[PDB]
Amino acid sequence: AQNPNCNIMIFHPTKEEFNDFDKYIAYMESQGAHRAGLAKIIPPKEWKARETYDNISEILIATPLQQVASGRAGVFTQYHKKKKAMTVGEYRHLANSKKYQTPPHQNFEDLERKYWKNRIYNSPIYGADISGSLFDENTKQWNLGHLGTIQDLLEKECGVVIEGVNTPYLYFGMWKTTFAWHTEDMDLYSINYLHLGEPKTWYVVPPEHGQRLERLARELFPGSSRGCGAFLRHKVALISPTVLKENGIPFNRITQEAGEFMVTFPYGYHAGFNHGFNCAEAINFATPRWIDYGKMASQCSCGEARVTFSMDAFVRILQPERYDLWKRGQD
Ligand SMILES: O=C(O)CNC(=O)C(=O)O
Ligand SMILES: [Mg+2]
Ligand code: NI
Ligand SMILES: [Zn+2]
Repeated sequence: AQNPNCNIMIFHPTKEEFNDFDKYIAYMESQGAHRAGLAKIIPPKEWKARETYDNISEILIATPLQQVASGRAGVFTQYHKKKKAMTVGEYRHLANSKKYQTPPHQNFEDLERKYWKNRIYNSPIYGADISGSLFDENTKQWNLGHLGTIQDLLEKECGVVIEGVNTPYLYFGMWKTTFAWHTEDMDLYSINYLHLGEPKTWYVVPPEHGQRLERLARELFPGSSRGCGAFLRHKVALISPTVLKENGIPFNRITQEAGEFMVTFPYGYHAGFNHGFNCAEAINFATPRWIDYGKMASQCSCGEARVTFSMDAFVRILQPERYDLWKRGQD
Protein backbone atom coordinates (compact mmCIF):
# COMPACT_ATOMS: atom_id res chain seq x y z
CA ALA A 1 0.00 0.00 0.00
CA GLN A 2 1.53 3.33 -1.05
CA ASN A 3 1.99 6.23 1.49
CA PRO A 4 0.79 4.21 4.54
CA ASN A 5 1.67 6.98 7.02
CA CYS A 6 -0.64 9.36 5.01
CA ASN A 7 1.98 12.05 4.55
CA ILE A 8 1.29 15.10 2.43
CA MET A 9 3.10 14.54 -0.90
CA ILE A 10 4.61 17.24 -3.10
CA PHE A 11 4.73 16.80 -6.88
CA HIS A 12 6.90 18.47 -9.55
CA PRO A 13 5.33 17.56 -12.94
CA THR A 14 7.26 18.27 -16.10
CA LYS A 15 5.66 20.40 -18.83
CA GLU A 16 4.72 17.21 -20.66
CA GLU A 17 3.13 15.71 -17.56
CA PHE A 18 1.16 18.98 -17.05
CA ASN A 19 -0.89 18.50 -20.24
CA ASP A 20 -3.38 15.94 -19.15
CA PHE A 21 -5.02 16.93 -15.84
CA ASP A 22 -7.03 13.74 -15.19
CA LYS A 23 -4.01 11.56 -15.94
CA TYR A 24 -1.83 13.44 -13.47
CA ILE A 25 -4.48 13.21 -10.68
CA ALA A 26 -4.61 9.42 -11.29
CA TYR A 27 -0.79 9.33 -11.18
CA MET A 28 -0.67 11.08 -7.84
CA GLU A 29 -3.20 8.60 -6.47
CA SER A 30 -1.11 5.67 -7.77
CA GLN A 31 1.64 7.00 -5.50
CA GLY A 32 -0.75 7.21 -2.46
CA ALA A 33 -1.20 10.96 -2.42
CA HIS A 34 -4.89 10.80 -1.56
CA ARG A 35 -4.23 9.03 1.68
CA ALA A 36 -3.08 12.35 3.18
CA GLY A 37 -6.25 14.20 2.15
CA LEU A 38 -4.13 16.98 0.53
CA ALA A 39 -1.25 17.21 -2.01
CA LYS A 40 0.88 20.09 -3.29
CA ILE A 41 1.63 20.46 -7.03
CA ILE A 42 4.49 22.80 -8.07
CA PRO A 43 3.93 23.76 -11.77
CA PRO A 44 6.80 23.30 -14.25
CA LYS A 45 9.05 26.35 -14.57
CA GLU A 46 7.80 27.01 -18.13
CA TRP A 47 4.18 27.54 -16.99
CA LYS A 48 2.31 30.68 -16.00
CA ALA A 49 -1.32 31.30 -14.93
CA ARG A 50 -1.42 34.73 -16.51
CA GLU A 51 0.97 37.42 -17.71
CA THR A 52 0.58 39.89 -14.87
CA TYR A 53 -1.73 40.78 -11.97
CA ASP A 54 -1.15 44.42 -12.60
CA ASN A 55 -4.72 44.99 -13.26
CA ILE A 56 -6.83 43.27 -10.33
CA SER A 57 -7.74 46.12 -8.06
CA GLU A 58 -10.96 46.69 -10.01
CA ILE A 59 -12.52 43.40 -9.05
CA LEU A 60 -15.46 43.95 -6.63
CA ILE A 61 -15.89 42.15 -3.35
CA ALA A 62 -19.64 42.61 -3.08
CA THR A 63 -19.97 41.12 0.42
CA PRO A 64 -16.73 41.14 2.46
CA LEU A 65 -17.09 38.94 5.57
CA GLN A 66 -15.75 39.94 9.04
CA GLN A 67 -14.85 36.66 10.82
CA VAL A 68 -15.79 37.03 14.48
CA ALA A 69 -14.62 34.28 16.86
CA SER A 70 -16.14 32.83 20.10
CA GLY A 71 -14.55 30.26 22.45
CA ARG A 72 -10.95 29.66 23.54
CA ALA A 73 -7.76 30.04 21.54
CA GLY A 74 -7.57 26.39 20.47
CA VAL A 75 -11.33 25.61 20.21
CA PHE A 76 -13.57 28.27 18.72
CA THR A 77 -16.25 29.00 16.23
CA GLN A 78 -16.48 31.94 13.85
CA TYR A 79 -19.45 33.75 12.38
CA HIS A 80 -19.41 35.92 9.32
CA LYS A 81 -20.64 39.50 9.66
CA LYS A 82 -21.44 41.06 6.26
CA LYS A 83 -19.68 44.34 5.50
CA LYS A 84 -20.22 46.95 2.79
CA ALA A 85 -18.82 46.29 -0.68
CA MET A 86 -15.29 47.18 -1.54
CA THR A 87 -12.89 46.83 -4.48
CA VAL A 88 -9.83 44.57 -4.33
CA GLY A 89 -7.76 47.79 -4.25
CA GLU A 90 -9.65 48.99 -1.21
CA TYR A 91 -9.37 45.54 0.43
CA ARG A 92 -5.59 45.28 -0.23
CA HIS A 93 -5.09 48.68 1.41
CA LEU A 94 -7.17 47.55 4.43
CA ALA A 95 -5.14 44.28 4.69
CA ASN A 96 -1.89 46.29 4.75
CA SER A 97 -3.14 48.79 7.38
CA LYS A 98 -1.71 48.82 10.88
CA LYS A 99 -4.94 47.27 12.31
CA TYR A 100 -4.88 44.23 9.96
CA GLN A 101 -1.30 43.71 8.70
CA THR A 102 0.82 40.66 9.42
CA PRO A 103 2.97 41.24 12.57
CA PRO A 104 6.73 41.00 12.60
CA HIS A 105 7.80 37.37 12.79
CA GLN A 106 10.92 35.19 12.40
CA ASN A 107 9.62 32.45 10.10
CA PHE A 108 6.39 30.48 9.20
CA GLU A 109 6.60 28.57 12.49
CA ASP A 110 6.66 31.73 14.60
CA LEU A 111 3.75 33.13 12.59
CA GLU A 112 1.77 29.89 13.12
CA ARG A 113 2.36 30.19 16.88
CA LYS A 114 1.13 33.80 16.83
CA TYR A 115 -1.99 32.76 14.79
CA TRP A 116 -3.07 30.09 17.32
CA LYS A 117 -2.24 32.29 20.28
CA ASN A 118 -4.03 35.40 19.11
CA ARG A 119 -6.57 34.67 16.36
CA ILE A 120 -9.62 34.88 18.56
CA TYR A 121 -8.80 38.44 19.67
CA ASN A 122 -9.16 39.90 16.21
CA SER A 123 -11.85 39.91 13.47
CA PRO A 124 -10.15 39.86 10.02
CA ILE A 125 -12.17 40.53 6.85
CA TYR A 126 -12.29 37.79 4.09
CA GLY A 127 -13.45 38.22 0.45
CA ALA A 128 -14.64 34.72 -0.14
CA ASP A 129 -16.54 32.79 -2.61
CA ILE A 130 -16.48 35.38 -5.48
CA SER A 131 -17.53 33.73 -8.81
CA GLY A 132 -14.81 34.34 -11.36
CA SER A 133 -11.32 33.41 -12.70
CA LEU A 134 -7.89 35.00 -13.00
CA PHE A 135 -6.47 32.38 -15.46
CA ASP A 136 -5.65 33.80 -18.88
CA GLU A 137 -7.92 32.18 -21.49
CA ASN A 138 -4.71 31.25 -23.35
CA THR A 139 -3.38 29.16 -20.45
CA LYS A 140 -4.19 25.66 -21.55
CA GLN A 141 -2.68 23.55 -18.74
CA TRP A 142 -4.31 23.42 -15.25
CA ASN A 143 -6.62 26.31 -16.05
CA LEU A 144 -9.29 25.98 -13.29
CA GLY A 145 -11.99 27.48 -15.47
CA HIS A 146 -11.46 24.88 -18.26
CA LEU A 147 -11.78 21.67 -16.29
CA GLY A 148 -14.13 18.82 -17.17
CA THR A 149 -17.35 19.39 -15.20
CA ILE A 150 -18.71 17.23 -12.34
CA GLN A 151 -21.92 16.87 -14.34
CA ASP A 152 -20.06 15.47 -17.25
CA LEU A 153 -18.19 13.05 -14.95
CA LEU A 154 -21.43 11.77 -13.44
CA GLU A 155 -22.88 11.43 -16.95
CA LYS A 156 -19.89 9.55 -18.25
CA GLU A 157 -19.66 7.15 -15.27
CA CYS A 158 -23.37 6.60 -14.54
CA GLY A 159 -25.20 7.52 -17.76
CA VAL A 160 -27.48 10.09 -16.28
CA VAL A 161 -28.04 13.52 -17.57
CA ILE A 162 -28.44 16.37 -15.11
CA GLU A 163 -28.74 20.15 -14.85
CA GLY A 164 -26.10 22.26 -13.18
CA VAL A 165 -22.88 24.03 -13.73
CA ASN A 166 -19.39 24.04 -12.09
CA THR A 167 -17.41 27.41 -12.06
CA PRO A 168 -14.42 28.68 -10.06
CA TYR A 169 -14.34 31.03 -7.11
CA LEU A 170 -11.90 33.73 -6.03
CA TYR A 171 -10.76 34.29 -2.43
CA PHE A 172 -9.12 37.45 -1.26
CA GLY A 173 -7.45 36.98 2.20
CA MET A 174 -5.57 38.94 4.81
CA TRP A 175 -3.68 38.04 8.03
CA LYS A 176 -5.67 35.66 10.23
CA THR A 177 -8.47 35.06 7.72
CA THR A 178 -9.53 31.52 8.44
CA PHE A 179 -11.13 28.51 6.75
CA ALA A 180 -12.91 26.25 9.21
CA TRP A 181 -12.67 22.41 9.38
CA HIS A 182 -14.67 20.92 6.47
CA THR A 183 -14.81 18.48 3.60
CA GLU A 184 -16.14 19.60 0.21
CA ASP A 185 -19.78 19.56 -0.82
CA MET A 186 -20.69 15.94 -1.54
CA ASP A 187 -17.13 15.01 -0.43
CA LEU A 188 -15.80 16.22 -3.85
CA TYR A 189 -12.18 17.02 -4.59
CA SER A 190 -11.03 20.64 -4.58
CA ILE A 191 -8.13 22.33 -6.37
CA ASN A 192 -6.79 25.66 -5.19
CA TYR A 193 -4.25 27.92 -6.91
CA LEU A 194 -2.57 30.72 -4.93
CA HIS A 195 -2.33 33.47 -7.60
CA LEU A 196 -0.46 36.05 -5.62
CA GLY A 197 0.55 37.43 -2.28
CA GLU A 198 1.30 35.90 1.09
CA PRO A 199 1.09 32.23 1.98
CA LYS A 200 -1.80 29.98 3.14
CA THR A 201 -1.21 27.35 5.89
CA TRP A 202 -3.27 24.16 5.62
CA TYR A 203 -4.12 21.42 8.15
CA VAL A 204 -5.60 18.11 6.95
CA VAL A 205 -6.91 14.80 8.40
CA PRO A 206 -6.42 11.61 6.30
CA PRO A 207 -9.77 10.48 4.78
CA GLU A 208 -9.41 7.10 6.48
CA HIS A 209 -9.51 8.89 9.83
CA GLY A 210 -12.14 11.53 9.19
CA GLN A 211 -14.64 10.05 11.60
CA ARG A 212 -12.05 10.56 14.43
CA LEU A 213 -12.18 14.24 13.78
CA GLU A 214 -16.00 14.22 13.66
CA ARG A 215 -16.17 12.45 17.05
CA LEU A 216 -13.86 15.02 18.61
CA ALA A 217 -15.85 17.85 17.12
CA ARG A 218 -19.08 16.42 18.68
CA GLU A 219 -17.31 16.39 22.06
CA LEU A 220 -15.92 19.91 21.72
CA PHE A 221 -19.02 21.57 20.30
CA PRO A 222 -21.77 19.67 22.10
CA GLY A 223 -24.72 22.08 21.52
CA SER A 224 -23.86 22.28 17.82
CA SER A 225 -23.78 18.48 17.64
CA ARG A 226 -27.28 18.27 19.14
CA GLY A 227 -28.57 20.81 16.59
CA CYS A 228 -27.23 18.91 13.54
CA GLY A 229 -25.79 15.45 12.82
CA ALA A 230 -23.37 16.98 10.26
CA PHE A 231 -22.59 20.38 11.69
CA LEU A 232 -19.07 20.57 10.25
CA ARG A 233 -21.02 21.24 6.99
CA HIS A 234 -21.69 24.70 8.47
CA LYS A 235 -18.06 25.52 8.11
CA VAL A 236 -17.68 27.45 11.40
CA ALA A 237 -15.58 25.27 13.79
CA LEU A 238 -11.85 25.55 14.48
CA ILE A 239 -9.67 23.16 16.46
CA SER A 240 -5.93 23.87 16.85
CA PRO A 241 -3.03 21.50 16.14
CA THR A 242 -2.24 21.44 19.84
CA VAL A 243 -5.79 20.28 20.67
CA LEU A 244 -5.72 17.74 17.86
CA LYS A 245 -2.42 16.28 19.22
CA GLU A 246 -3.82 16.20 22.81
CA ASN A 247 -6.73 14.11 21.55
CA GLY A 248 -4.73 11.80 19.33
CA ILE A 249 -6.26 12.93 16.01
CA PRO A 250 -3.99 12.12 13.04
CA PHE A 251 -3.22 15.19 10.90
CA ASN A 252 -0.62 16.96 8.81
CA ARG A 253 0.22 20.55 7.96
CA ILE A 254 1.80 22.36 5.04
CA THR A 255 2.19 25.96 3.81
CA GLN A 256 1.22 26.86 0.23
CA GLU A 257 3.04 29.75 -1.48
CA ALA A 258 2.13 31.88 -4.43
CA GLY A 259 2.36 29.94 -7.67
CA GLU A 260 1.50 26.61 -6.11
CA PHE A 261 -1.58 24.31 -6.42
CA MET A 262 -3.13 22.30 -3.63
CA VAL A 263 -5.54 19.38 -4.23
CA THR A 264 -7.87 18.20 -1.53
CA PHE A 265 -9.14 14.61 -1.91
CA PRO A 266 -12.62 13.20 -1.19
CA TYR A 267 -13.47 13.25 2.52
CA GLY A 268 -10.15 14.98 3.43
CA TYR A 269 -11.04 17.36 6.26
CA HIS A 270 -9.04 20.59 6.03
CA ALA A 271 -8.74 23.98 7.76
CA GLY A 272 -6.24 26.82 7.67
CA PHE A 273 -5.36 30.50 7.56
CA ASN A 274 -3.80 33.20 5.44
CA HIS A 275 -0.49 34.91 6.32
CA GLY A 276 -1.30 38.31 4.78
CA PHE A 277 -2.94 39.81 1.68
CA ASN A 278 -3.42 37.15 -0.98
CA CYS A 279 -5.68 35.90 -3.78
CA ALA A 280 -6.57 32.27 -4.45
CA GLU A 281 -8.81 30.55 -7.00
CA ALA A 282 -10.52 27.23 -6.28
CA ILE A 283 -13.04 24.83 -7.79
CA ASN A 284 -14.55 21.44 -7.01
CA PHE A 285 -14.02 18.49 -9.35
CA ALA A 286 -14.75 14.76 -9.58
CA THR A 287 -13.07 11.60 -10.86
CA PRO A 288 -14.43 8.08 -11.10
CA ARG A 289 -13.04 7.26 -7.65
CA TRP A 290 -15.15 10.07 -6.11
CA ILE A 291 -18.51 8.46 -6.96
CA ASP A 292 -18.44 6.08 -3.95
CA TYR A 293 -17.63 9.02 -1.63
CA GLY A 294 -20.47 11.04 -3.13
CA LYS A 295 -22.90 8.22 -2.39
CA MET A 296 -21.81 8.09 1.27
CA ALA A 297 -21.36 11.81 2.01
CA SER A 298 -23.06 13.15 5.09
CA GLN A 299 -25.49 15.86 4.77
CA CYS A 300 -26.76 18.81 6.80
CA SER A 301 -30.58 18.99 6.71
CA CYS A 302 -30.97 21.58 9.62
CA GLY A 303 -30.98 24.49 7.24
CA GLU A 304 -27.69 26.03 8.12
CA ALA A 305 -25.44 24.66 5.35
CA ARG A 306 -27.33 26.18 2.34
CA VAL A 307 -25.43 25.45 -0.92
CA THR A 308 -25.42 25.89 -4.67
CA PHE A 309 -28.04 24.99 -7.17
CA SER A 310 -25.91 22.18 -8.64
CA MET A 311 -25.79 20.08 -5.49
CA ASP A 312 -29.50 19.27 -5.92
CA ALA A 313 -28.89 16.83 -8.75
CA PHE A 314 -25.98 15.20 -6.94
CA VAL A 315 -28.19 14.41 -3.89
CA ARG A 316 -31.16 13.45 -6.06
CA ILE A 317 -29.19 10.88 -8.11
CA LEU A 318 -26.62 9.60 -5.64
CA GLN A 319 -28.66 9.80 -2.38
CA PRO A 320 -32.35 9.45 -3.29
CA GLU A 321 -33.37 8.25 0.19
CA ARG A 322 -31.88 11.45 1.72
CA TYR A 323 -33.21 13.78 -0.95
CA ASP A 324 -36.56 14.80 0.54
CA LEU A 325 -35.08 15.70 3.96
CA TRP A 326 -32.03 17.49 2.55
CA LYS A 327 -34.20 19.56 0.14
CA ARG A 328 -36.41 20.68 3.08
CA GLY A 329 -33.15 22.04 4.64
CA GLN A 330 -32.53 23.91 1.39
CA ASP A 331 -36.12 25.34 1.39
O1 LIG B 1 -8.82 29.07 0.50
C1 LIG B 1 -9.75 29.02 1.31
O2 LIG B 1 -10.17 29.92 2.09
C2 LIG B 1 -10.47 27.74 1.47
N1 LIG B 1 -10.26 26.79 0.35
C3 LIG B 1 -10.66 25.50 0.42
O3 LIG B 1 -11.28 25.00 1.41
C4 LIG B 1 -10.38 24.63 -0.77
O4 LIG B 1 -9.73 25.11 -1.74
O5 LIG B 1 -10.92 23.54 -0.72
MG1 LIG C 1 -9.34 45.09 -12.21
NI1 NI D 1 -12.15 23.26 0.94
ZN1 LIG E 1 -26.84 21.53 9.89
